[PDB]
Amino acid sequence: PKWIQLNNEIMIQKDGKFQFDKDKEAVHSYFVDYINQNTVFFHNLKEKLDYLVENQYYEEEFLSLYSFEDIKEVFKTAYAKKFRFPSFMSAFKFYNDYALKTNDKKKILERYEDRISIVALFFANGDTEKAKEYVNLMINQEYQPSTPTFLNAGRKRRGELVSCFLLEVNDSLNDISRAIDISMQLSKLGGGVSLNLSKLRAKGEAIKDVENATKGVVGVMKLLDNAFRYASGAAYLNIFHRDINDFLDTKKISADEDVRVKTLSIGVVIPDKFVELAREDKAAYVFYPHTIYKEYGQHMDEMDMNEMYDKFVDNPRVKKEKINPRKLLEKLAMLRSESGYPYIMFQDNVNKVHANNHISKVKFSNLCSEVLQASQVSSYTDYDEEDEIGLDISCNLGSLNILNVMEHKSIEKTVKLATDSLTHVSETTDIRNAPAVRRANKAMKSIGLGAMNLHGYLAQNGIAYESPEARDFANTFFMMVNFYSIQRSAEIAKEKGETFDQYEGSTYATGEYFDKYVSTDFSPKYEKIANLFEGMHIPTTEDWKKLKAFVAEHGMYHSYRLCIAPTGSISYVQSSTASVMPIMERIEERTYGNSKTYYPMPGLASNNWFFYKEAYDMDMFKVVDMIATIQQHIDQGISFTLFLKDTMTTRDLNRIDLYAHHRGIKTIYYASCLSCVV
Amino acid sequence: KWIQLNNEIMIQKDGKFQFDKDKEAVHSYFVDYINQNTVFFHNLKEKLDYLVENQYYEEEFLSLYSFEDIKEVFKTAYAKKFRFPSFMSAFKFYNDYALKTNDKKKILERYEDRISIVALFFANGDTEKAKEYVNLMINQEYQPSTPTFLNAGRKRRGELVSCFLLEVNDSLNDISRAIDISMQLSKLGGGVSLNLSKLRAKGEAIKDVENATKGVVGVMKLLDNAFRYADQMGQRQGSGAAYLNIFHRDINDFLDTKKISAVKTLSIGVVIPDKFVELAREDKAAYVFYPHTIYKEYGQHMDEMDMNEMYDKFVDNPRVKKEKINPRKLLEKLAMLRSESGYPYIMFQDNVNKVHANNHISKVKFSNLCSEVLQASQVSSYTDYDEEDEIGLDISCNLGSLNILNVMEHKSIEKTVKLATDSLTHVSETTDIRNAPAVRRANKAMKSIGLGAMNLHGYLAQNGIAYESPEARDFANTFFMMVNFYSIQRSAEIAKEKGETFDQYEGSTYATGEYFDKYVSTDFSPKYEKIANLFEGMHIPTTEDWKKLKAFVAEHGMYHSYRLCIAPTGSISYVQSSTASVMPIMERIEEKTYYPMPGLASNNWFFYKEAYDMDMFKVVDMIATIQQHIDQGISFTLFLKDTMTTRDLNRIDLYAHHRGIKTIYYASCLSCVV
Ligand SMILES: Cc1cn([C@H]2C[C@H](O)[C@@H](COP(=O)(O)OP(=O)(O)OP(=O)(O)O)O2)c(=O)[nH]c1=O
Ligand SMILES: Cc1cn([C@H]2C[C@H](O)[C@@H](COP(=O)(O)OP(=O)(O)OP(=O)(O)O)O2)c(=O)[nH]c1=O
Ligand SMILES: Nc1ncnc2c1ncn2[C@@H]1O[C@H](COP(=O)(O)OP(=O)(O)O)[C@@H](O)[C@H]1O
Ligand SMILES: Nc1ncnc2c1ncn2[C@@H]1O[C@H](COP(=O)(O)OP(=O)(O)O)[C@@H](O)[C@H]1O
Ligand SMILES: [Mg+2]
Ligand SMILES: [Mg+2]
Repeated sequence: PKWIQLNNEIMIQKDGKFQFDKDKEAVHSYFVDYINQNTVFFHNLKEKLDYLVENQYYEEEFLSLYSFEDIKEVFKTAYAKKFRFPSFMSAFKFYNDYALKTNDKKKILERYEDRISIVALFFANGDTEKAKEYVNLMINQEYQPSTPTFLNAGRKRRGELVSCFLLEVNDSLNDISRAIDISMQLSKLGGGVSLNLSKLRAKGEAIKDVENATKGVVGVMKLLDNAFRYASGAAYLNIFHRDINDFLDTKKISADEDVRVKTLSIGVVIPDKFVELAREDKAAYVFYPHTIYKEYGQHMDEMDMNEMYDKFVDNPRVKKEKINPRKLLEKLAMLRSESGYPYIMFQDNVNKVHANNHISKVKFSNLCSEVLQASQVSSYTDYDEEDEIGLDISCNLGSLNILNVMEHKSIEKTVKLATDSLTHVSETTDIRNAPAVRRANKAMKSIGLGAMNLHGYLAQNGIAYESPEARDFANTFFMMVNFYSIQRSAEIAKEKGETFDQYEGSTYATGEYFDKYVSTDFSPKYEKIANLFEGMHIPTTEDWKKLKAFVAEHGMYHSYRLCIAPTGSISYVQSSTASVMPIMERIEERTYGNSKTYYPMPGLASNNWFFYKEAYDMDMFKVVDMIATIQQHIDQGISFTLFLKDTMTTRDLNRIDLYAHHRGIKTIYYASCLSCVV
Repeated sequence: KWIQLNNEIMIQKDGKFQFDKDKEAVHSYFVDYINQNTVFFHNLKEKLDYLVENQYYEEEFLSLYSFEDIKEVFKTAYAKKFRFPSFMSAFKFYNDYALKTNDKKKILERYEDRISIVALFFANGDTEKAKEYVNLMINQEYQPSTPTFLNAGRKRRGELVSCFLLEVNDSLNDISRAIDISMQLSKLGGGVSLNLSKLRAKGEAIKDVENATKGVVGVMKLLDNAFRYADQMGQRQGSGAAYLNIFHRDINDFLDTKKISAVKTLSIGVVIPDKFVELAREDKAAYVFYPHTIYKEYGQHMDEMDMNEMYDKFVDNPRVKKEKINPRKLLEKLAMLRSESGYPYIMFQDNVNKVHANNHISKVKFSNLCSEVLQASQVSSYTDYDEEDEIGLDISCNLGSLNILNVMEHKSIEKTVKLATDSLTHVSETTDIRNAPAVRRANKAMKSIGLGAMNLHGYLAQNGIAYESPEARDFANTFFMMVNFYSIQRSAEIAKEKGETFDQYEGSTYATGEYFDKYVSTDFSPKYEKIANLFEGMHIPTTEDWKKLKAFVAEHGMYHSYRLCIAPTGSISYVQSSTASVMPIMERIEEKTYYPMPGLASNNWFFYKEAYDMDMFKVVDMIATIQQHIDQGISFTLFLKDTMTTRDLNRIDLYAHHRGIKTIYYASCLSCVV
């Protein structure tokens, strides 16, 4: 092939440097000589849209809200910008993973600008003017909806626009069977399911009269394992659950094969009491949760372990087991070193700053440890009896492109317009066969707006990832994202005239959420960073006082608004570095069918090679500082992968773990998440 | 000590075994042990109050009787000084049935106590019927099934039925529900058999996407883990079964999950209609079908259509997808797999439905864990969460067996079957199982019971009759004809007493009269004079009697959709001092504890011929002769010698099929035995 030959000329050194400028000709040799030759061209858009509608690719019910004169302008608004892919891989990933091919998969029916216009039309819901705003937002590459939303919007044979779910499992056979079903019902829809197993009683607990008969959390994982294989799942366990060790032992590569679940990623929920016990090397006790329920009438998973730990240890009716917390903490380091996960969640770093503890304290997370929301377990009763439908969690995700948002000075416009997009995706998803998910989506209206291209933007403006100026930039940037996200949530609250259920008891309504912003200023401390926000207003401490009073009068429409998820193949389309993380490689080498493909990180030039420092060469404690400073202005979580070298002892890894907990990190794991990325 | 007396049976003296030494061993078991470990009470009231106050017995059923009556019923049980004739007969009762204390260190319940509580539970307040129930069980004329006999009248009660049959529809919603129902029933200690014949095969379409289904095998693996999770909370009872019609495309992959060199704890059954046998006999190629392509074409499930009428049409319809296989190879494959695993249970579907009375409800499509219950069923449709489901008809097995020997000793064929039918009817009306809607609906609508029999070989050998003789079949033909006669009569008597009939009875062959064509034209009085003399003092119904019963049923209807089925007899066969079910005995003495067959002496040693020495073709003749008068099925285990080729095994299958055998397999079923 020809376009491959031009891309590989990057590695052919000329004058002592790589031929980065050879990728522009490789992507040019890709649009010519292939994809332009394989687009079944139409004479007019009307001929184009009618074929796509008559032959049943696009849904008809949403084009029916627009007059055709408007649809042509929206499509004209997309091509109006002469958009050119800067890299070969950036166009390769779109026209192979996103563009709509024909049913016989031999012709390209959709190009960029087509996907964007259809998506924009779907978002606007009939508003021709907003559909053009959505086009410009995505064609300037300021905002990028998640893969399930970007790919499946407006199509027939629709995959759900949500592809990430969190379930609560109650402690009964009835609830386990339902959780098995809901997992398959959601898995077939292309979504990832993460289940909290901490309310299930441990191995060797009682079943009514018989005293030693429960198979524990492990047995339910084997049921869930087969269920996901039939139709990527995850299971979180609180670290004080007795089965925590057997929970971790199903993921050793050397597992007994008869107990090894193979399609379940695992997560571990750790409250502060465990960190304190590990720090002082004294013996710790894990508990049989049903003895807690039998005694206190409440789920151990719903009580404050920081207040109840000593009481459980001293209650003789509570059954306990002695463990070594340092050995268990080192063990979490090895399994993460061996599988990337268990995803670690510092439970009290989430709820210290949680706005909706009146609904519930956050108890677990999703497949990549970014979604952190309240939840209430259901109780699916017998057949003839009514069930109690609680609140599960749905992940409506999307990320801004930090680079292009700064180039266009559109922090307010992009965040507020993206919020409308996520709110529309939430109101259009109506999932059946998963009742607690469905009830929670209409009641909580939670969205997850993220960001990407932090490292690419910093390296393209002469700023190092580990530098104090970088942290100073992120501190101001995400403070503005949080500002306008809250502002848009309150603006939507008055337009619609309602708030998310039980908002009256949130810290948004009581004002506690704004204590930090009305007392502390977040304008950049370095003048070099201040010059980056030229031409756009930095909200002052007086602005936050005004927003707090405005929210106090009209309320919030969303219970949760921001979360920073990983960016899968779409990061290539956006010509962006992955998520808010540092880059792993300056140039990537991938083997796609008898051909070597090279993709230098976006914007990588010979004059910024120093600034594209690879993550494995970085100080992970300084990386923790960066993620902690961003988490200050993210109400949910941030997917954080530690990039570790092989030559690190178990004391070095726990020192990084303990440090992250100290700085207030909510979630962490090392470096399956396909359904739950942007 | 009592073991030393029992083992003295095998110390041969005078050239023979010491069979009368078991009489002394059982005496040495009641003294020096169980009397030393039986909680003595001063009065019956002190006993009954302790058992009720300390929450062993339920109070709500003893509250229907005045204590003067309860004392009389208990007095009626001890009135017959009942003694176990063998050591094992009492050993199995006081270890598997008698109610021990909560700490398992003392025996709170003896025989006559268990019999009376069960009898009191059955009669539901009728003191006089409670005495009839006592006499019936203390004479050992009838024996309720293990789940009914063990758990009756207790607190923290286990279900009186422990055997279920499920239909599975072809959707994810229905598979999830079937997974749940299997676990919901297994935790209750029951065995559940699921019909998988409506599930689409591997490589069929899921809506738009082509070649995307995992087939029945993937559903078997989900059910497999489901039974392993819910094992009755530590009772080692992960007993499930899965049936597949042989014309299902996945039939080969279905059988391959049970090869030792491969899912475990899932028994399999194969439903074979006449068309498949015909194709194999004439060495013609056979076609298996993708069931969903049949559904898309004809709107009906392939499992609900007549393959003998539709086969050629299926083969010719180009919109129906088929696959060619060798039926001769598949029969040999069924022969070896049965020889190595006991199952696949084989069901000759057309031998079941030829004589089925309720084909208007459905043709029988599968069976239970041991191939005895054969009843109509209708698939449910478990829809989405916010939509209402459609509840079809599953199957429940309320089992019980009469003791053929003692029924002949008491000349009580009519009294026992009618009274046992009353007991099984009460079990059906007191079982209200939640988490299994179609099971619950069908039990109230169909009211199907399964009365069996045991001690057929033990009775024949104690009257100088060989199992393989024509006189044995002549006895079996006449005896079970009477069971079927008085069972139908009692079923019609209850229909008139209660004034109602089982749902859609009006369209059964009982109502149209076709059911009685054989009995009103052909006589079933014994042909051999030796056999006729055994029924002295008892009336053998003539063709004129059947005419009267047929007209009586036509006016009052039938209360039970199904009445008779001969299930295996588990550990309770020891308590009844009886040979297992209607099968021949496998060994004269079992092995350390030794148990000689009931009544086995040196003067009838010839008649206690061991089953592996018998001609299985003659055994088929015996089972075919009984099946004439059983409306459901008979659990039939072939007893095969090692020196039998896979071609020898197929000859037995085809013969049994020709002779009208309904179900067959080689030689677990614990939840579905009596
Ligand atoms: C969802 C799913 C179904 N199946 C099987 C199980 C059922 O036997 C069969 C029917 O599934 P259904 O749940 O009925 O699927 P559907 O109703 O969306 O589509 P259709 O119009 O074809 O009915 O497909 C799988 O094998 N894997 C799967 O992931
Ligand atoms: C039925 C059953 C349950 N379990 C486990 C799953 C659940 O986590 C736990 C609770 O089962 P449950 O369905 O709640 O049992 P129960 O309600 O009859 O009794 P209890 O009053 O104790 O709730 O037991 C098994 O491990 N094996 C089994 O067979
Ligand atoms: N970098 C690019 N990104 C996207 N499409 C491109 C690119 N370069 C060329 N094309 C495709 O080729 C067409 C124009 O071809 P070409 O002569 O290479 O470029 P231009 O006319 O912009 O100078 C565009 O309309 C588009 O379909
Ligand atoms: N074979 C047996 N079957 C049943 N009960 C027996 C048997 N042997 C002994 N018993 C029990 O042990 C008690 C003691 O028996 P024993 O005194 O020898 O005979 P009996 O009471 O008939 O004169 C009996 O009353 C009975 O409760
Ligand atoms: Mg419970
Ligand atoms: Mg369907």
